[PDB]
Amino acid sequence: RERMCMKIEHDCIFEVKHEGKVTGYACLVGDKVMKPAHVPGVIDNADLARLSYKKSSKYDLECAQIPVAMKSDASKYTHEKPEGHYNWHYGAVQYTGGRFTVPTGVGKPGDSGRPIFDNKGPVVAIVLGGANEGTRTALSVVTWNKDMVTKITPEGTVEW
Amino acid sequence: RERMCMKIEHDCIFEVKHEGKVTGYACLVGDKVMKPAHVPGVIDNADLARLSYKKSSKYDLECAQIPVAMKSDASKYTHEKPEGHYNWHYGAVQYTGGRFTVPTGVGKPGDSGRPIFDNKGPVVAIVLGGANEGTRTALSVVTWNKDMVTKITPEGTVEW
Amino acid sequence: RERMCMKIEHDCIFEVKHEGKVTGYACLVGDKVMKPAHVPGVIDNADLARLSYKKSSKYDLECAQIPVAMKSDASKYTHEKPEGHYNWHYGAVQYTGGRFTVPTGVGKPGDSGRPIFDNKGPVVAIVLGGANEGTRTALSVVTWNKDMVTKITPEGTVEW
Repeated sequence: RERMCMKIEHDCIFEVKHEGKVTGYACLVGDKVMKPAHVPGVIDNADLARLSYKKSSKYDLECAQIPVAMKSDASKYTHEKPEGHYNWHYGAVQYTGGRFTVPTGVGKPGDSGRPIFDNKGPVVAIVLGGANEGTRTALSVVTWNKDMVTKITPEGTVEW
Repeated sequence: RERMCMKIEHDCIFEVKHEGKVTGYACLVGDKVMKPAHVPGVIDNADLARLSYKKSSKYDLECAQIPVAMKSDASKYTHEKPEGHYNWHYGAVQYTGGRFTVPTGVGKPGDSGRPIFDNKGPVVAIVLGGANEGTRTALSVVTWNKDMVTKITPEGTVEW
Repeated sequence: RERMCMKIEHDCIFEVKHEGKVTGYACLVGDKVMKPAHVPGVIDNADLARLSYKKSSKYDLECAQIPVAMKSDASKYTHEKPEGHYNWHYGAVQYTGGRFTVPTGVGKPGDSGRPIFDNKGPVVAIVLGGANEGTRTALSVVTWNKDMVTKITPEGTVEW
């Protein structure tokens, strides 16, 4: 379950810096580069911080377009999502009923920006923060239609 | 052929930066530090960018004088040059008739600033850009007399 | 490397005294006796301090002519100097490019007047003081043409 995943984040993860102290993460998906605008900071690369950004606080997301040099270094993606096992940086996640789950407390504050996958390779979606549960946690993810983006935010959460 | 060369560039090569993106290279020869002024940028060191520079666009070169701290870290050099085999960062180069040669396409744009040697150790000269040939390439080098510097530029070249 | 050198300075070295305290050295070369006039003092011999002296502070040197008694006790000398290994009182010195070198700090203040040799026997030249380097030191020597004497003094030195 880890033998397919591990190569990907080495290709596709930058993170953010503010005052020489990492806090968030950043991804590069498809054609547009991604940042969850909740955390303050600057990306840890020389040039592409010089870029245009389009912000709406209604979703708390942020994109820009990748310049043509490292454009061929992003993952694949789709919208087809039957229920079943899926995977991430700290194990395997289950999903059904419009509800994502993983057991208790294996995520921390200071950890936004973690993409989540399938088995057969494309990237799926992207996490925000957590919510108390008793046993198996609630998530906070933004995702896609065939055509549109959408937030879902269940009750009783904390914004990481 | 590489067992004598490899230690040298680790001692004697800095390169240039502009917007956190390397493009050229820089050498330190004898008493005066060298830069081919074709490429824009700043050297990748703290202090010696604070230096005086003397520019003539007639040659497209640039020098300054090395401050006394790391003055004993430059190579040796001479002007005596019979025809025969010589060497560089990507192999062995042949020279005769005032004409330098190496086979096809093993050099790229974004590669100015590569010094070239002899067998017995001193540095010889310094490259600028390329020219199409069919099989074995033409070069673009500036070099030395007993007393003077000189450019040679054969027909049908591209300034790297 | 020391098996040829050692007999020579016993034949050819007097030193200077001032207030019963040695500070410099003195040589006897060819036809004219030599003293670097930087240091004050008197030579440590009875008679030849009674001699004529010709001084120019432009070079900071001093000569006189040897009286005929111990005239046959001076070394040999020449001006032919290809680059290569040479030798002195504290080891072996390297020379090229008009630049003499030896590694760090094996010379002190209070040490002017040390002649330097070849392999095959004649004396070559004569030292003045030092200069900081990082690793392998800079020298301060006066030397000869076919016909003329000449000083060379690189930047950032201290007169021993």
